[PDB]
Amino acid sequence: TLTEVKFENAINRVTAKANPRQMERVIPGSEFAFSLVYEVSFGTPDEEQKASLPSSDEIIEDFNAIARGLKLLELDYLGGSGTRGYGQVKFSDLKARAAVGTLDRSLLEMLNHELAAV
RNA sequence: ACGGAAACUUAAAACCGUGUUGCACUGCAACCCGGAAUUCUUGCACGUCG
Repeated sequence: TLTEVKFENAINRVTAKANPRQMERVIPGSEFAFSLVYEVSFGTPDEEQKASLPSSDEIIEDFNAIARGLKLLELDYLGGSGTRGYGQVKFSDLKARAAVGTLDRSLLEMLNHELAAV
């Protein structure tokens, strides 16, 4: 059926009366693909620092921000019905890939080193 | 029988022919459909044997 009807209940301690609730979730094995693109991020600045191209050292900071972005996200939620247990996810098979660009060989394999640190 | 009396300033001819209101321009940048609710409280596998 691809989507459960997971129930719930309310109990008010004035009278212990039952009030139901239904929280339809995803199936807990539903795997999704997951893509995102980074870039060499060449600045279009309002600020006076005109044509400030990020080099690899500014790039390699961001993969830790990719790491600690999703490392806590695996630990934390995604969805609603907050703080009752829904949405423990596990990001798997993370890989960066120079789709288009002139990235050097040494860099990209070290950019995946942050991706396994989660 | 007045230097008198008669007479068109008249006939035709195109202000026409060549010519783009055209070329450069992201309806774009930022935001979680997110927060708090017990599937619960009453309930014995048993009456029945000349």
